[PDB]
Amino acid sequence: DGVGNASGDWHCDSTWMGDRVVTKSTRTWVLPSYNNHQYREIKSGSVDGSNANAYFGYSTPWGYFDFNRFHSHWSPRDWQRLINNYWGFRPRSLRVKIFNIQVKEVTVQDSTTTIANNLTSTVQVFTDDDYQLPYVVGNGTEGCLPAFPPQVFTLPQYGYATLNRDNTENPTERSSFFCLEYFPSKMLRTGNNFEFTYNFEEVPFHSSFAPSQNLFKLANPLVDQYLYRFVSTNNTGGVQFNKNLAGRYANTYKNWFPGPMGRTQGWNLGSGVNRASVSAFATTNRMELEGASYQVPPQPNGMTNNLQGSNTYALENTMIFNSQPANPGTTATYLEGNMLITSESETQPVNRVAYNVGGQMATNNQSSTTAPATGTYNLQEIVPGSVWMERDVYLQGPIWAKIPETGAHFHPSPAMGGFGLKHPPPMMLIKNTPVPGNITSFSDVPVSSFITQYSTGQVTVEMEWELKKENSKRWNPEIQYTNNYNDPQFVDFAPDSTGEYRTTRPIGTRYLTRPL
Amino acid sequence: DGVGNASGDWHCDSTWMGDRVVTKSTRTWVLPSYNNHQYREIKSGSVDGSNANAYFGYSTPWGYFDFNRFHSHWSPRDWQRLINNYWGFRPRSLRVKIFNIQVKEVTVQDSTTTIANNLTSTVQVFTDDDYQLPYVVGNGTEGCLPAFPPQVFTLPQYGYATLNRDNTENPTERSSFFCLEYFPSKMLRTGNNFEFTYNFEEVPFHSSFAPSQNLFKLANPLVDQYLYRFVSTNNTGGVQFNKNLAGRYANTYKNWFPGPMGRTQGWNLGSGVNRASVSAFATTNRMELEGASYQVPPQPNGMTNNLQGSNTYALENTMIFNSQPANPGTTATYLEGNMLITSESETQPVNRVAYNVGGQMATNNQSSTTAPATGTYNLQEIVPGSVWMERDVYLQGPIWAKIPETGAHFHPSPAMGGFGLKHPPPMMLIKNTPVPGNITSFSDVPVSSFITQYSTGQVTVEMEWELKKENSKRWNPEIQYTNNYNDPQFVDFAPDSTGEYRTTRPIGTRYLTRPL
Amino acid sequence: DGVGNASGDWHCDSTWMGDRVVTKSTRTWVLPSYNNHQYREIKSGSVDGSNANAYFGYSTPWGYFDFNRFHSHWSPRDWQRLINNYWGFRPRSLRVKIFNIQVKEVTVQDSTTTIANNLTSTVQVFTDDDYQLPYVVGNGTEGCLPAFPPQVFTLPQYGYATLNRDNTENPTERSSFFCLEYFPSKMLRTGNNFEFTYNFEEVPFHSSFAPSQNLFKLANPLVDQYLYRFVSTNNTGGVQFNKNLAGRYANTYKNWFPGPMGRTQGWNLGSGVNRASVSAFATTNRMELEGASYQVPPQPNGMTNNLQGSNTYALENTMIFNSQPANPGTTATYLEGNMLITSESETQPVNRVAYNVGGQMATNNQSSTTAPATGTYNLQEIVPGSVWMERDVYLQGPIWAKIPETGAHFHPSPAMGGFGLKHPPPMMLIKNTPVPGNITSFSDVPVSSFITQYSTGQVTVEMEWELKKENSKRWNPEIQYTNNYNDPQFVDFAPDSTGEYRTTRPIGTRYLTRPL
Repeated sequence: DGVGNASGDWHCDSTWMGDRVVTKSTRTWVLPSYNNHQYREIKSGSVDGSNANAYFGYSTPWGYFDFNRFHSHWSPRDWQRLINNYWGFRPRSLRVKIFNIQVKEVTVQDSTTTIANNLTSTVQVFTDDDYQLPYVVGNGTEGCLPAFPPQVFTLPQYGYATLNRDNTENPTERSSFFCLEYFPSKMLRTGNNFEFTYNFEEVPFHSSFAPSQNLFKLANPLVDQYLYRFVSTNNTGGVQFNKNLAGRYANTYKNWFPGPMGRTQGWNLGSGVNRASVSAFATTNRMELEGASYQVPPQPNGMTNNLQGSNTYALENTMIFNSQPANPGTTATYLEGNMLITSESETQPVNRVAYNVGGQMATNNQSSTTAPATGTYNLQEIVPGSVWMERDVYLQGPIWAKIPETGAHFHPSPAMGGFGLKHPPPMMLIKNTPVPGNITSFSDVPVSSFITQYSTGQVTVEMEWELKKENSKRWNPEIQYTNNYNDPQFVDFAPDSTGEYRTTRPIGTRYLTRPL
Repeated sequence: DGVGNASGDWHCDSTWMGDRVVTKSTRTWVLPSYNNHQYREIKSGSVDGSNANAYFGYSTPWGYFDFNRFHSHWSPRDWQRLINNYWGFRPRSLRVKIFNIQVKEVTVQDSTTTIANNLTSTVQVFTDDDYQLPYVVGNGTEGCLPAFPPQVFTLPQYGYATLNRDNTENPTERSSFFCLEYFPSKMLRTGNNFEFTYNFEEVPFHSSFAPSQNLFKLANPLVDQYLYRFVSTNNTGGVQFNKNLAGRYANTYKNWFPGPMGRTQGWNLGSGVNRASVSAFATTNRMELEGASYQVPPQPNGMTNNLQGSNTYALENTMIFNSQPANPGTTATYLEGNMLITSESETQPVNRVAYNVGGQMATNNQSSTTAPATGTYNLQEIVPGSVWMERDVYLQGPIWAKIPETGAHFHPSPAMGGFGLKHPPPMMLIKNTPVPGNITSFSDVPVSSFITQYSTGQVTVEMEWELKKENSKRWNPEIQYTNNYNDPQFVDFAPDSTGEYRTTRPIGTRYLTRPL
Repeated sequence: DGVGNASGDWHCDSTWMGDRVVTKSTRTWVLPSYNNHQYREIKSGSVDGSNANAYFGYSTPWGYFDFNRFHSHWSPRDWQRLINNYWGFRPRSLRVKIFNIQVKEVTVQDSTTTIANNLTSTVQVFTDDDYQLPYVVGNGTEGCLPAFPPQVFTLPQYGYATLNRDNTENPTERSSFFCLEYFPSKMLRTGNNFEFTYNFEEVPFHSSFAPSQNLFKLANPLVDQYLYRFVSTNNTGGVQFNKNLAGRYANTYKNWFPGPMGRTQGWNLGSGVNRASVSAFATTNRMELEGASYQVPPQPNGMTNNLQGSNTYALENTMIFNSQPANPGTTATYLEGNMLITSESETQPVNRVAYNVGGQMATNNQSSTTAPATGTYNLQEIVPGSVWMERDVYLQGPIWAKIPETGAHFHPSPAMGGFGLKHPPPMMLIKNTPVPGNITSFSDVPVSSFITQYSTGQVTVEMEWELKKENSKRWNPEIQYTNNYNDPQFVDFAPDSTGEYRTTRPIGTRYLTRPL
């Protein structure tokens, strides 16, 4: 109500209630006045050698809230209690509240910055709940609610890239400009707040279980099939058959088949024997899209890398994360030790690997002059009767994504991971309202001389999750995530001497097992 | 409600109501923004020569309220009316209120500190009422509500020490990190307040009476016992007996026995004849605990020191206090005159002393070649039928303590003194919410450049105490605490020329007597 | 009702319902007619060199049901879901049913055993629910419901050892004989069953959490104590003091102390450097009890062995199990690899170790001719203010035990582990009723010529357990039990090529952590 009255409390709890959990999470944000309160037309040409990077777009003076990562809601213990006890989870509800807003005036006079504040400047927030803006949230960008609650993060500047012309920087006649002050906002002073609720649509549970049984080994090895296989041909042209025996799985008949595949290059981590002095951009997996050719990591769902205890990964197919956040616009060459290299190892009984071929088809029609030839294929798409296992979600990883507004789509699982929503959580845009300076005379040109200012405040996000409870009759103990460290020099998922929150390793979700 | 309206009054009264007393106490506090609003990993090795001092832990940017001393609630007169009229007291209720919060911005520009204030910055308070944090309150640390009401105290920085590995500074896999912004707080501006109530659980009354009768002298010295004692043996092997006479207490049969004991070293105060040039750390009483060996002062309840008018104390077994508060991290070598050396002299009819042996057992089996031998023991633990007298509480001393969350414990009286609570009064954590500076561009690294600020305000604590009234038929006058000073140069428990509140001597609670 | 009608179904399910779980478990048993249907007076002298082993007792023709092990109710997966999610469990109810009884006549004629059956022979069962018999169940003996449900176990023969005279085999006048046919039984034919219910009394939860914080390190390492310690003495006799600093835990004042202790010998497992050619029976920990001296493994609660990653254990203080069951009356010398050696490693922040001393007391009274001496003690019993951590329960370990019917006891936690019940689950005695042979004439001597026969059947036991749910705000992932094997040659807690259920390692219950 007033300036000397808090407009919201710090809620950062987490209440497990049966097959239901709410995870409140309050963080503190800073909004710099981006672009000095005006729109800019940003563009670029063929940088990094490729004309893929040429874009046309607009950068706004708006910041936005991007809590589309799992660590923004889950502590590493509450994540551990999730991934070791439940076979699924999905979001149900969402409740965001921006509160305790305070706006500061920085005045640089005589080499002395003076950060005062006014009780009069406003901050306008709106929520794009009709999806009329480019939804830039679910695309794996920075600027999120941090993993650690007393970290104060800055809000990322809202920009978007529209259509360009002929892979150049120049616009096209179909490229549109969206003014964000053409949306009804809510101008908030230092005693006002912004509540907002959201109910998720029915999405499937994230299948957070490892396969406890191979896909091609679903028959029992005791009784043998009543189906015969072609084995050979005699000295004449006549065919011969044998019974499909019990333990032999390389030749039984199968009901179900693995998912999609596209063969990627396999690179050795760890000890490693790799090719030396490699500039691997011209040999990676491209996917041309009306013009230029784009790298597409990670490749679509239905594959895996890192079989089991193998140092070979498919680095084109994995979700490499960093241990700490980095400076925006860095060119440092990181190594295997610095980065959190994701392994989808557990999904190998269902998914084919990415650094090998899937199988082989026929090449020629046989005759008594022509022996039958085969040939390995590097990519196989959807076949009727396929079954795959989607990409695992991680603590340091995205929660949802938006399906594009095209007419058609197939099986909307995001390739990076998470949930494919049709109407995702709306993008909370926020900016500082501009305050003019010392205008003494009238001029028809708009004001360019504003009071420089930022604004800070807190925000809370209350998620709600529906759990799929574990119902297994497995006898022996399962593998579960544990805090195993051979006398470390530091506690992990906890600060250090400086105060830097330190995450050493990624945390998956497939730890419990389940028979096919 | 608003900034120009006080959100709480100064209550510092004390209302004696029958067998019930409420002691309100308002103080004024200052909260420095510790660690510049971020967590730190603190650690240390084997300092002071001993690997006992090696710890691993975290220091928070939170301050806390620690009113766990008796002088924070009791004036020296209201304490005197307590200790001279009542045989017991225990806490019943508790009511804490933080009010009149105001937060100041210090700006050091051109060698000129300018302490302004904003009406917009918040302060978040929560109360750990589920005991999910390390309860660092009841362990005899500084930073309390002062003994004197117009003293303005600063809030102590909340830190805790978790498990370390192999007596080094390095962490272990079982050492946990608690983020305190993961608790639901209450962000308070300059017009808001924080009320909180608490009801104590049923604890025993503090037995605030001296024994008016010895424990081994509970028979009357007029009639003699109907029980005989072994006295000697004749020139043959035959045993002989005598009757237990009336006045003789060194050989009657006893029903009850003293409490626990561990023999400590006895050091002479006053005039004194002590060992010279002593480095007494290698000769003190250690108690090894999974690794290193810790000094444990004071040793557990059931002993005493300073018999009666003896300059010999057990300095390992007493509660030495200071006359005035000291600078944090001092290495001054204080003397007997500066310090308030506690004497548990009055509990000598029940408790054995600490600088002597308790008794003697048998050493050998006797025969007609072997005379019976004895041997003095230096420590005797709980025996069925024991009775002891717990440590006295003092005006300058702790009120409660928390029992640890292990499965088992025996007789939870804190060795330092006071009340052993299972669910103690919850620890009121409080910090300044961080205000960012002049962030002009987006970066994914968290904000490290905050506006430096502190916040002050008042706090009141209303205790409630249940009294055990004195019901004695003693004829002669009892000893009571009195203001006896042979024409002092200053009034005691009152300020001086500078304005320093001066306490010269400790004040016990056992002044009235009571027969066993 | 009839012989061609099953009198009970196979229930071996396990239903997790909130903070409550029922574990049904059906096994199949065989009852040999022990002693050929008559009582025997069994006795022994000082075998194995020690007169401790001399006993006097009686062996009955009764078998009994002994489901007092945790694997008899918990599959290794249902045990894993318990020990990784809950901070406690205790039994609430019990329901035993003996059903599908069938009794077989073996007839050895002309070197040809012919196992027929009659529909007429009975089997009598009763339940000792007034505790009038010696309760031989809770003492860690064989003959239990197996860990694996399709294992068919035989019922152990009920015997007991009464008082003997002067450590010989001869009886005493106070040694009593209990006839078990003097109890009202229930004679069951092949169409009858025996239902029985039992409600447990309120026992404490098993504290199934590791300490996440040391006992002597409960102060925070940031603020320092308001209590001073004796440090040394100057060149004169005068004492000197220092403040207890913050990080230093070897010299702060403590509120709580570890539990009981008796120093045992420490033997190195693993790589190991041990004494060679050892006959360690004359150097172990004995406890003399009215006559002879008994080994007492494991020593009472409040200690530990195996600090952390140390090959040294206290083999006198641990619960060594076997991988497979063994033949009754074996003398094989097993090794470290064959046996399941229990480690109580996680209870080291609270419990002192068993292969070291606990601390040191004072030895002499100091003076200026006598320096202060100390001395390490090997055993310390209950001290007021103690806190310990009881022995962990295991999957291959006992559930309950009976407190003896003496007048007094202290803290009835069984030293082997589990629950100390005053009225334990009653001992289900069962025997074959005797069937006489071909008696053709009258004689006053009783019949010694019976039809040799055994009887088999199924039994189910339905336990009910109350769970103490995990409520922690820990951030980082906890250590949990997992199925970790570096490509084993066999699945563990599962059969092998022969069909032998193979357990390789013991499973504890303290996996989650909890602050003190």
